[PDB]
Amino acid sequence: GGPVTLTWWDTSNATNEAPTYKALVKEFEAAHKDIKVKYVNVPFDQAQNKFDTAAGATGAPDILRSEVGWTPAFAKKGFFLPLDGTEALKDQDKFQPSLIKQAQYDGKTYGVPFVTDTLALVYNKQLFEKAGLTEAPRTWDDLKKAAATIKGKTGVDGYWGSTQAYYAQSFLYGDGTDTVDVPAKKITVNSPEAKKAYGTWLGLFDGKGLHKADTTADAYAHIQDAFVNGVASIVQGPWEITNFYKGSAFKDKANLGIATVPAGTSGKAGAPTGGHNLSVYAGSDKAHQEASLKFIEFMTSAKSQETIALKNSTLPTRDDAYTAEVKADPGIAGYQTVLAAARPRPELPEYSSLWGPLDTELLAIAGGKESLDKGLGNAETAIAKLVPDYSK
Ligand SMILES: OC[C@H]1O[C@H](O[C@H]2[C@H](O)[C@@H](O)[C@@H](O)O[C@@H]2CO)[C@H](O)[C@@H](O)[C@@H]1O
Repeated sequence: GGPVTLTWWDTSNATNEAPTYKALVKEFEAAHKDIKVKYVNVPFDQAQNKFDTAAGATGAPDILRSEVGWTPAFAKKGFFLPLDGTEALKDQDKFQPSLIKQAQYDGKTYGVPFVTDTLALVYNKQLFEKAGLTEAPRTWDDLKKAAATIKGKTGVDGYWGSTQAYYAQSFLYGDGTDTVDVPAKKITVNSPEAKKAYGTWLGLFDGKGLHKADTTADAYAHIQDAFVNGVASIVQGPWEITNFYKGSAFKDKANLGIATVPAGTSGKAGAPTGGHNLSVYAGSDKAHQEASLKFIEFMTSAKSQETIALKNSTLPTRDDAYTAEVKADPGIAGYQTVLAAARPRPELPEYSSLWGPLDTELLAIAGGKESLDKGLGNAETAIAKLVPDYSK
């Protein structure tokens, strides 16, 4: 009869975010001797499928850094334990209520808001200043023109957009639409507004200053390597702030300009809301569940979140965690303003599963393998399988 051996499957950045969390794991083990936590970093791309496999069978973890979109999905699948009336939610009033709504499923909370974020048009102030530009482009049409001016002046590419569906979601919000209509229940991916929205996204690869699409699976890493070293601007979240400062372009932290994503035909801009929630596995024995409820209370404390914000530059979920040290950081202050345009996700557990087919079909459209209506038509049929309550 020794201590309780827990296992936390972390999905954060292994270089920037993991060291900060590995330090908090030791702080909990130092204060609580009867509990031991086994740190395991699982790549984000594989974390959803790996947990879905393990949760039903054996080798499942006790705690999981679940994404805000996977929490209602795994809560629907019965893998997560409900945290209503537990020591993990002792400070339920301190968190943002909108983030507690994302963790909820069928009127019951299955996760504790750990971190939060949204995409934002990050840019290089030196290259924009050298190109005779003061402010960031307000619309997608201004971004196309701004890139050609930056290319003509400096000779560096003005913009390199991501081929992924999560990043392409900002265009649907820009043109006044979404992937699906939940109240009416209908697939709006092959609709008038989506065809135009994706048409604008597809148009941002071709042009002077605009970098062409990359069909590789690791395209994401090329977009960081380019922007960190010095491409003029990209659409990215706050989790790469620490990664940006490591590069040669952003030695000066003030050089990193953070503006809201440009708007479309709707007038106002829009970006997808994200983040992660800590959630306990229901199949674990009652001993490990009680020990895990204590870990989440500590990990989502005012002290821990305030520390995490200073190290990782990620936005805390608690309102009390925003001190002057946190507000003084350029990154956090810059992303708190763009958070105004972050569109919350609707009450649909399969909403995140809809990006799966889109990531495949959009990479075909961007790569020049299929036409625009070809891929969107296939995505509309592939989406209908995962959610047949629409129809098209
Ligand atoms: O790709 C969409 C995805 O982006 C963000 O996920 C990050 C996350 O901050 C960390 O786990 C990081 O280490 O890697 C992920 C890479 O995507 C958002 O946090 C997430 O909501 C969104 O689905």
